[PDB]
Amino acid sequence: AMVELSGTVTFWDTSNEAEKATYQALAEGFEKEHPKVDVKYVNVPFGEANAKFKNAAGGNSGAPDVMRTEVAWVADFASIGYLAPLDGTPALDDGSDHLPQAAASTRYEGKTYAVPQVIDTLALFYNKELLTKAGVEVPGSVAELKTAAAEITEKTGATGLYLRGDDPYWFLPYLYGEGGDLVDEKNKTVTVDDEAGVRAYRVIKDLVDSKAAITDASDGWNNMQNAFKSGKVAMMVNGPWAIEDVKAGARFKDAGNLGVAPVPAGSAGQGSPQGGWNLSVYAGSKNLDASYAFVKYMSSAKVQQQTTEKLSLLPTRTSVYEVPSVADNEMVKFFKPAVDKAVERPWIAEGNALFEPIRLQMANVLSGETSPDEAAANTGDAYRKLLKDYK
Repeated sequence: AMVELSGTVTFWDTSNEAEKATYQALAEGFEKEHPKVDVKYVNVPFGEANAKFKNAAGGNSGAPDVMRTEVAWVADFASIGYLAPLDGTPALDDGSDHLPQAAASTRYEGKTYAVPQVIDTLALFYNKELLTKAGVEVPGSVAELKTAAAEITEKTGATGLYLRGDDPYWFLPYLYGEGGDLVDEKNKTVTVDDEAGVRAYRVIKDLVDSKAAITDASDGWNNMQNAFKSGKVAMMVNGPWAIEDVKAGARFKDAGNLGVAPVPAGSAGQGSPQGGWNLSVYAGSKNLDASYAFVKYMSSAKVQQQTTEKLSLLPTRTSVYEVPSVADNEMVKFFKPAVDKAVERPWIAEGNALFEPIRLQMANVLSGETSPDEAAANTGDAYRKLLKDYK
C-alpha cells in the first residue's frame, strides 16, 4: 500500500467567457487519476487576477494553491515572494518538450517558478485579395513592406499597413527588427537607447511619413480593426485574439481571404513579442505536493492537445504540434510561423513597467513632437530610473 495524493487544490483560472467551461472540465479531470484530491476551480477575470492574487497572498489568506500566470507575471509574483520554487520538484517532470521562449518565461533569477501552458505573439495579417490584385508577395521586411504598400496603393487605393501607434506592445516588432531589445539582464544594462532603439523609433515614423502606413493617437484598437476589416489598409500586425473579429469584417466574408505571416524583419533582425500563460504554485500553499502534480497535469501534452482542439489556444509543447488535429487547427496554421519568431521578454520584476515609457515616446515620435534619438534617450532614462541598479 502507498498513499495517494489528497487534500484541496484551489486553482484560479483567468480564461475568458468562451474558454472557462472547458478549462474547468480540464482542471476537474485531475480528479479522475487522483480521486482523493478536491479540485476547486475558480474563474477570475484576467484584468482583475494580478491584484486579486497579490492581495490574497499579501494578507496570508484565501490565496489559491495554483495560479494561472501571464508570462510577465511569473517574475512579478516571484519577485515579491509569492511563488513556490519548482526546481527539484515533481512539477517539472515534462521537461525539454517546451518551446524555448515558453520555458524561459518560467524562470526568475536562476530558479523555476512556473510551468508553461499556452503561447501567443504578434503577426502580420494581410488581405489576400488586395495583395493579389496589386501583384505583390507578403513582405518579409520593412523595406519590402514599403514597396508592397506603394504597389497596393497604386493598384487599389488602400494604404499598405495600419501601424498601431497607441499601444507599446506593437512597438516591439520594430525594435526586434532592428536587432534591439529593452535590457540586458545578464549585464544589468539598459539597451533600449542603443542605436537599434533609435532606428526602431525612426522606422515607425518613416512608415507613416512615406505613406506606407497610417496610424492614430487614440482608439487604436478600433481604428486598426476597422481599417483592416474594411480594406482601408491591406495589412496590420495583431494577435490570435483578433481572428474572430477579422472574420466578421466586410472584406472577410470568405475567411480564405485572410493570411497571417510572421512580423516583418527590420534592418538587423526579425522578431515579435511573446505572450501567453503559465501555471504557478503559491509559495504558502498547504498542499504543495498535490499542486506540483496538478500543474504537471495541466501542462501535460494531453491537456495541451485538448486545449487546442477545444479552444484553439497555442500549445507550448513541441510534441503537441505534431498531433494531426493540432497541426491542422486554424489558429495553429495561422500562427505557428509567427510563434517561431517570438522574442523573450526581460524576465524581471519590472518587466511590465517597461511598457509605459515606450508608449509615451512612440506617441510623441508619431505626432512629430520628438525625434527618434530623443525618444530613445527618454526611454533609456526612464528605464534607468525604474531599474535603479542597471547601467
